[PDB]
Amino acid sequence: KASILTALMIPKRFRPAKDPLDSPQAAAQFLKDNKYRILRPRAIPTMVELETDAALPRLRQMVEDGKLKDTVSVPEGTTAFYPKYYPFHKPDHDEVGTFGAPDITLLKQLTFFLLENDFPTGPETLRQVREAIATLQYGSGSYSGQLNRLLAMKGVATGRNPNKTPKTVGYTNEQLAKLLEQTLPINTPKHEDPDLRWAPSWLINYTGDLSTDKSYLPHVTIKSSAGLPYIGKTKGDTTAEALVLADSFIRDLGRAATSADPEAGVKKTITDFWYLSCGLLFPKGERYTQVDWDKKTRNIWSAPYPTHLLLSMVSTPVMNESKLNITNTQTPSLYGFSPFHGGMDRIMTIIRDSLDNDEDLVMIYADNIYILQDNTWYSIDLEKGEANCTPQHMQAMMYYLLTRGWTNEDGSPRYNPTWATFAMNVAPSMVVDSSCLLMNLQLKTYGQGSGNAFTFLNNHLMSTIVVAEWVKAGKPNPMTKEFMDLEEKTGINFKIERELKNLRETIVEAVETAPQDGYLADGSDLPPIRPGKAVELDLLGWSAIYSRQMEMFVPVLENERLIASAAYPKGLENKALARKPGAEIAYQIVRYEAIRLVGGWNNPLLETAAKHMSLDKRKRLEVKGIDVTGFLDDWNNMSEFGGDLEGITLSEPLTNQTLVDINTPLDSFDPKARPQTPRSPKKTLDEVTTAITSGTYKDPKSAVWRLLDQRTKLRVSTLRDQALALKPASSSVDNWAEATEELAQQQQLLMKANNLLKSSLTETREALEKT
Ligand SMILES: [Cl-]
Ligand SMILES: [K+]
Repeated sequence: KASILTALMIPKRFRPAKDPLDSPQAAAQFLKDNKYRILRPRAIPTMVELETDAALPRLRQMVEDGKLKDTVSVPEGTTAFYPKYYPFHKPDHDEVGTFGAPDITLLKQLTFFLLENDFPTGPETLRQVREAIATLQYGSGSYSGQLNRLLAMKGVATGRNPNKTPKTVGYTNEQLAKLLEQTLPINTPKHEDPDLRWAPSWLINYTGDLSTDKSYLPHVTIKSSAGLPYIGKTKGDTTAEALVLADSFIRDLGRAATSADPEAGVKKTITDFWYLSCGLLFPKGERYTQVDWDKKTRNIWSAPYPTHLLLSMVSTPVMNESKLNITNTQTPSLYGFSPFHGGMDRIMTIIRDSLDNDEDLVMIYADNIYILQDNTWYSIDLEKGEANCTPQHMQAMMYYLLTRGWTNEDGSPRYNPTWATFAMNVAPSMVVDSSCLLMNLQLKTYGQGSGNAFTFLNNHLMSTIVVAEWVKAGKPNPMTKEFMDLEEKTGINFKIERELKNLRETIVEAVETAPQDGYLADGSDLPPIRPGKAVELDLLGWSAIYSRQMEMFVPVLENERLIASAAYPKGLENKALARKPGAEIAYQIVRYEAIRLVGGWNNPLLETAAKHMSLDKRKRLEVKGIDVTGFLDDWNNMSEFGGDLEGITLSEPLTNQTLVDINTPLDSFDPKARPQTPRSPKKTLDEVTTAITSGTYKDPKSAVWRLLDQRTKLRVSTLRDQALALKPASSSVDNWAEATEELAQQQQLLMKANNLLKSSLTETREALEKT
């Protein structure tokens, strides 16, 4: 019985608080009070329409064939205005909808299944999912979170442990390159890949003939932001404009560098294209802690499309040929590592051999360091990695790429003076210690912009410096003050994230507790009643579980990440796909299959609930006669785990065979059969460090490499003379090696003059910030 009034008419959803910093006035005051640098704002000319065939002559046929728009929009207007970037933050105080909704259906299903099943780990799984729903929130944070994040970046860069250039730490570019030959082994780009000698649009071959139509340019995310000067546009809306701007910037830089006044010309080009150094401060979508919603929002420094393209032309041809890591090469690098297809078992074999031989082990992946020492596994992360970066760290990376990557077999460069100018003299100051845009505020970026094309490379170099210093200090244990003292030594902040004790015993336990029943145990299509002990390496987010069926370790997503993903799944995040009938149900199937595939299969309660949900959806589709195989075959793009599990289809329900197939290695593994690094093959990181400590590798032997190192010390007014010193090697003239030797000697001699010594990175930053 209820009243007529009533008759007439699970954790609660998180509602973010009102954000007091959501206005330019309040945000600017907050930053001023916290002494965060706000730049004097710079203006961008309005857009002018130009004919595509005049601006991009190489693409005339594409315009004629109606495959490319006949006009391009470029910032050449008579009036210039200050740009404004207002990102959405969801959920927010006024809007708590489907975006960032926790999976309450899964929570109810986990509860129903726990009541029917006696899984000993079942109560803890339910408790963890409920706790993650109650304490976390998937979304794009807040203006307060973004602003507080900027303060933390400034604190890392300039606070307790101010940043140090590699030169202050005690490394020359050549010494760093010797370390990188070991920690980031690289191959040269393919001989058929064009050298760094051209305007980007010249790398497009279009005639209409499908058999030959090719682009030698890097691939791009079409739906991603164009960045400045095209706020609100995607890369798909602005590819022609990006080519025009990237061609103009490289062309103007090249002409200015060899002009009668290189300093005036180079500075003018940099000032005219200032916006190529300013990133849109995009709030990153993550599973944030509800109580810290306004205290921290991670940012993506959204690089201008032309800058992204020019930087990617230097890095991607090298990196595409350099998927060299500890599982296939004798290197600490984890670059290109996959724990699938036997990857985790190769890691476990290396770990087990190190433990058996009483050897220390180090692994590096960007801002992640892994140390095995004293029967303990340590996970060390750089503290807000990007904030530690100086333009000189990126310049050392450019030096490494141009000396070890962009080089011919005879030692001649695979670049001309224009590209050496962009790469060495300008590019590091475009994305490191430059600026970002939030609302109408042009803010200083402390360190490198997170998400720029060189993020991974720059972070990897910083971890390389920390590791080289660790080796130099006699490998102090990560839990000691001697290890923590490497922060001040390097100017790089870091923290011990994980300490996995009794490693040897943990591995024995993981093998012994491996279940006899279920997936990868006896190979049935059921989870184990009692999962075995995981080796919680958190190796790029992965733990290791022993398989009795396959007689190997296999990866499972680290528990906390698995629970967070189950509690707050990412939605479809594609309005076009979402409007197609069956895309939502297909995405729901994908979400439940992917959570099982990454590790849910080994969590009995989670596997039971997720299997039931995906089977129920498939059954409904079958009865209804609705075919979604198209979406299920091309599932990768609709899943946060899509990049992790390539080459598999979700059109058939997950079985033991799916788990066998994803873990199947192409080849057997022998760690002793791994090739040595392409450069200094016989040398180890320890031998290189010993050589450096003694004063070796200060200068490269190659005159071409000496010119490139001198390029990092000489002021911009010397660019025309530096171009003349490089022209013989760059043109591969007869006797270029002897000619380069004489020119590098003449240049080293003239460098005695201190008035010629100024970082072009400082000159670039000064020209970018000019008002
Ligand atoms: Cl940031
Ligand atoms: K620092």
